[PDB]
Amino acid sequence: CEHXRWCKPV
Ligand SMILES: [Re]
Repeated sequence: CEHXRWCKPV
């Protein structure tokens, strides 16, 4: 993302 992460099932 931008210093992190979200893009994943749950
Ligand atoms: Re993400």
